[PDB]
Amino acid sequence: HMGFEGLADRLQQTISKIRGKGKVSEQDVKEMMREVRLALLEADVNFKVVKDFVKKVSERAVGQDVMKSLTPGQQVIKVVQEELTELMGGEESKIAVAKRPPTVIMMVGLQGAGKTTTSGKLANLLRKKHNRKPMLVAADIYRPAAIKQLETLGKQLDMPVFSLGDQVSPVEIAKQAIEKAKEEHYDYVILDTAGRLHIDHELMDELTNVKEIANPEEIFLVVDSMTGQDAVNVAKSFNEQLGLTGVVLTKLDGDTRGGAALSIRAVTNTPIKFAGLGEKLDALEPFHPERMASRILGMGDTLDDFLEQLGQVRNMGPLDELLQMMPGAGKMKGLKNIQVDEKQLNHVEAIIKSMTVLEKEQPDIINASRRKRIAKGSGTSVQEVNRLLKQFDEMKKMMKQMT
RNA sequence: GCCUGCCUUAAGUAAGUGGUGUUGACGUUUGGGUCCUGCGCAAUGGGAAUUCAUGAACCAUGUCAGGUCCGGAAGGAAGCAGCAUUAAG
Ligand SMILES: Nc1nc2c(ncn2[C@@H]2O[C@H](COP(=O)(O)OP(=O)(O)O)[C@@H](OP(=O)(O)OP(=O)(O)O)[C@H]2O)c(=O)[nH]1
Repeated sequence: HMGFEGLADRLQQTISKIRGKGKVSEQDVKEMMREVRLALLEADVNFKVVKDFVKKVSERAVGQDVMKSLTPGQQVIKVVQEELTELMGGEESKIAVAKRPPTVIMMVGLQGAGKTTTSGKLANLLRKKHNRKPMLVAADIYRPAAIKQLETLGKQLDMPVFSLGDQVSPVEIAKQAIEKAKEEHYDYVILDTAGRLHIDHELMDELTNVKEIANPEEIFLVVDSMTGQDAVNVAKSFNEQLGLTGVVLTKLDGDTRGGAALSIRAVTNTPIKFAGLGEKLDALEPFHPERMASRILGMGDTLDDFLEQLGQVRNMGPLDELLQMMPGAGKMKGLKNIQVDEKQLNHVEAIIKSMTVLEKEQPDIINASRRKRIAKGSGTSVQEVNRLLKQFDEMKKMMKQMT
C-alpha cells in the first residue's frame, strides 16, 4: 500500500523520457542512469549498492537493443524492474513452520523500532491469514509499561500474554512460556525481547541466553525504516552478534525514500519478511519485492440487485485475488483520474437505497414524482437520481456490448 | 218461370251417430279449474345493509431499517418488506 513515494517521484520523470522513445542509444541509457544514480543516492541507498546496481543495469540495457528492437524502452524498464526486484530480495520469503509445534519466533531490535506493536501485528496476521493459534510473551522487563502495553494488545486480539512480572529473568520467562505452549497446543510463540536506545554488551548477552534456552526457528529484527542507513547498520550488528533469519521493516507509512529496504539484503543477506504500515494491529503485510519494484517505477502488472452487489463489493468488499491487488495497486497506477467518490460514493449508496423492492427490480418503472419522492428521501433533488439512472443505462449498454 | 237451387236471407220439420241444457236461476249435474283481466297483500327465488380471515411508493398510518442536515452528543427522518393498516379485492 504505502512507501517509496519520493524515490518514485524522482525516477519516474527520467523513466518517462526513455519509455516514450522506443529507440535506445548509448547516450540515452547513460543519461537515464545518471538520474537513477542520483535518485538512489538521495534516497539514502547504500553507496556500494548504488554503484553495483547502476553497473549491472547499464550493462544489460545496451545489449538489450541488440537483445530486441521491439518495445526497446519498455525493455529498459523491465531490466530496471528486474534488478530492483533482486535488490529487495528475489521473491516473497515466507514464515518458517517448525516440524514440531510450537514455532518459536524471537523479536529483537532497539527501543522505538516497534517491537512490542509488531509482535501483536504478527500474532494477528498468523491467526487471520494462516489460521494459527499464537501466544505472546513478555520478555522485556526493563521498562515499566512494557508489559501492560503487550497485555493491552493481547486483550484486543483475545490471545494470551505470558508474564511473570519484572523481577524474573527473561531466560526463565521464555522457558516456561514455551512449555505452557506445548501443553496447551499453541502453534506459535512470539517473544517480545528487551532493548535500549543503542546496542550494548548486556543486551546481547541476554539475547544469546534467550536464543539458547528457546532454540527459536525465526529471529526477526524489527527496525525503523525511516532511519535509512542507520537501520542497515543495526541489522549488520544484530546479524553478527546473534543470528538473524528475517527483518520486519516498520513505519513505511512515513518513509518516502526507501534506502533501508533497497539495501538490507545486499549488506546483510537477511531477507525482509514483513512491512509495518501503521499504528493499528492490522497494518502488517508480507514484503513482496516484485510489487514494490513495480510501484517504484509506476508500472502495473436485476439492476437493483447488481447495484447493491457492486456497492457491497466496492465500498467495503475491497480485496481482489489472482493479481487483482497487484494490477490495482495505487488505484491501478492512478488511471489518469484524480477524483474518488468517497462521500460522493456514500451519497450514491444512500440514493441507491431510496427505493422499494419493485423499484429495485424495475428501475424504469419510477415515474417523475415517483423518484421525486425518492430524491426527497435521498437528499439530491433530481441530480443524484438522474445521474444514477444514466450510470445504470451506461452499465446496461456496456453489458450489452460485452455480451 | 222456386217445374230443380233463395241451401248463403225472419224457426225448423226427421230415421243415423258421442252427449245436452232451457218452467227448475231445483237436484243423482260425481273427479278439474271457480279472479281469466287491475287494485293492498303473504309460501317461493334472484342480487343484500351487515359477520370472520387478507390487502395503499409518493397519497390520508404512531417512533414503525438506514444515509443528509440541525448538533462534540440526541431526536426529527423513502415508517422502504412489518406493525394498527381502514372504505376500496
Ligand atoms: N505510523 C506507524 N507507527 C508505528 C509502526 N510500528 C510501530 N509504530 C509506533 O512506534 C512507536 C514505538 O512502538 P513500540 O511497540 O513501543 O516499539 P518498541 O517495543 O521497540 O519500543 C509506537 O508509537 P509511539 O511511542 O507513540 O511513537 P512516538 O510518539 O515515540 O513517535 C508505535 O505506534 C508503523 O508501522 N507505522
